[PDB]
Amino acid sequence: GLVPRGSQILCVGLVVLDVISLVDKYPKEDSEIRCLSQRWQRGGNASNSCTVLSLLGAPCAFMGSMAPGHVADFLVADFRRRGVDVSQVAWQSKGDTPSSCCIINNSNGNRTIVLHDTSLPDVSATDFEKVDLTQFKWIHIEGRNASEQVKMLQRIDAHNTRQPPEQKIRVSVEVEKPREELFQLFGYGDVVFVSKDVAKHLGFQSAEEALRGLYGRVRKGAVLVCAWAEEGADALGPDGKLLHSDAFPPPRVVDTLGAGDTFNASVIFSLSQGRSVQEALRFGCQVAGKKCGLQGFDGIV
Amino acid sequence: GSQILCVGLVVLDVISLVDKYPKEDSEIRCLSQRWQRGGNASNSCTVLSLLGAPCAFMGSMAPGHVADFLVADFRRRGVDVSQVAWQSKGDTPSSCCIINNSNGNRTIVLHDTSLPDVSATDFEKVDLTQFKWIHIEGRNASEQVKMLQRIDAHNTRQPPEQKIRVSVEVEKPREELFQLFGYGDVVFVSKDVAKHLGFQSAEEALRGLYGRVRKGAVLVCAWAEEGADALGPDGKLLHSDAFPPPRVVDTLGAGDTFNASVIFSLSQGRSVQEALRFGCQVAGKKCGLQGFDGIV
Ligand SMILES: CSc1ccc(C[C@H](C)C(=O)O)cc1Nc1nc(N2CC[C@H](N(C)C)C2)cc(C(F)F)c1C#N
Ligand SMILES: CSc1ccc(C[C@H](C)C(=O)O)cc1Nc1nc(N2CC[C@H](N(C)C)C2)cc(C(F)F)c1C#N
Repeated sequence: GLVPRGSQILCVGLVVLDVISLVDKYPKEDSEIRCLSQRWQRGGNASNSCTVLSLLGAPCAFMGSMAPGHVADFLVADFRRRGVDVSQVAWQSKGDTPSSCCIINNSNGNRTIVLHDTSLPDVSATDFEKVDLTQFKWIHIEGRNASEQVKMLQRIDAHNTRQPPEQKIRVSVEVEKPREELFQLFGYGDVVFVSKDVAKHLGFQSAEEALRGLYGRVRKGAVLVCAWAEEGADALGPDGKLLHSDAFPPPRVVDTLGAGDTFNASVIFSLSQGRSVQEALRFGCQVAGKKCGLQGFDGIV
Repeated sequence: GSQILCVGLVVLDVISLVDKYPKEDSEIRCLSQRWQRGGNASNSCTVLSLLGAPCAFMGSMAPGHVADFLVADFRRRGVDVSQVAWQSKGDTPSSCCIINNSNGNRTIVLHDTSLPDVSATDFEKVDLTQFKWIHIEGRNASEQVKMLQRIDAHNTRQPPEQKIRVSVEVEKPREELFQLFGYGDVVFVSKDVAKHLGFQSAEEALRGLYGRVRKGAVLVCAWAEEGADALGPDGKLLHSDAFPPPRVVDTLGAGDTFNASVIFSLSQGRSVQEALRFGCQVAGKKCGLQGFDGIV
């Protein structure tokens, strides 16, 4: 249907079906046990961020590879259940959409994951070149196939050079997995989200150390953001002033799966509304902190 | 009197085949993954249809994506689903099964969605004339005993040729299910129930539990690689060696393949010894294959 100009937030990245089962004790091999609870939860970083952007009230769209099948049918219906637009999905003619079986032991919180990843072709620069960029106000890219994603980012920059400052598309990039191929993406985007895992892999022990050590990698003008679980989150911009927000921990922590995605989506949402980087950091910690006290994304607003 | 009805459970099995069983708190990538229709009575319908027997499934299901996959899979195998007790609310049960490719072991994490089971009221609406054999998977014994009493009432006013043969499966070691031993012409008792009651072999289990079955009944007990045994009114213990595949890859549903194959062979007029051997033959072939494709 008709999407108004410069209204949607696009998240380019991964999607996975997690069939999560909570059990009294980890099952012994060749045995049948009944789980305490079970939920089929749609995952993936860009996918979870779309869920949160929709609940926060922002029109959003997901762009990622999916192959026709039972897993894709469940995931598409789950995207629609959360009000996410899926018209940009790169549908692959062969393969399986990723899915996993996660067993969580209630006795000690241990989590055993049996992942089924058929190495499905990622979204390419050719696929992204067919996307009409006018319907988007913000494009968030989850670091995955950096060499192709750099061409996607160069296409958005070309679009912005011939647009007034009001109609320019804001860009954010997430370097979450500690893969050396992804570190070229630091030099792209207006906002760069770096994970605690990437920071620790590169020898940084805190958000302050990570932002001071990695700011030289971002392009001129960019804001580098780093969330650090119970230690809150920090941001660093061109003025060189480190910004910080304390965490807003829930009374009881029940589920941190997707807390980083809730933080990213909430920082994007607040900045796309014209709020300052300090205000967006606080909002991101506030929404991600509330999410940690809830199972899934229901009730974050 | 042409169809074989299986009353029991249907679940969606999300099966992951792995090189070795994963250690707790680890992340492993499986060799392959598939959505397969499961449940004891449901798997028996799959095998009865592949063996060439008209069959029907009776079990609780709730509308949704899981039920749509399961109904399409039942129709794909030529299984009649007009007897399904459709519930207005809930989700059809589902499970995560990890199958070790090195030895065919299967670990099941079952999610029973507390969906209402098939009741004696639901079964009372079933026209029994179109069935020649009715197999009931032990689940809600108090209600299933009323279903079994209804079939007995039907048989009392039928000539011996038009009587419906009945089989019962006591698979889970639940004390409430042991009342079902005294019902049916064939009673299938699992190795788990036998070991729970202190029996160390199929011979011990059949001698120790035959007093629980009704007069005339045949008690059957499969014992994985040790074959299977049966005991009838004549008191003669019958045995069949297993037909193990050279490489065991998937034992999920081997017991269901055994039960369906023993029912199929007996419904064709074969002896209890012939049915025991056929059950071991088809279940043994299934252990060397992923799923039920290729068992015939
Ligand atoms: C600033 S919001 C944020 C942003 C990204 C992340 C995820 C990322 C992986 C990371 O930074 O670790 C997390 C959060 N936030 C929390 N994460 C938590 N954990 C994460 C795993 C830890 N284990 C299980 C010991 C616990 C606990 C809390 C707690 F205070 F309620 C909060 C909050 N509030
Ligand atoms: C007599 S046929 C039969 C009838 C009922 C069952 C019961 C079982 C619980 C099931 O339903 O899987 C199993 C079988 N048969 C086999 N089971 C095997 N298991 C290895 C360990 C597995 N554990 C207990 C789950 C089971 C291995 C083999 C091997 F020789 F190939 C065969 C055969 N033949």
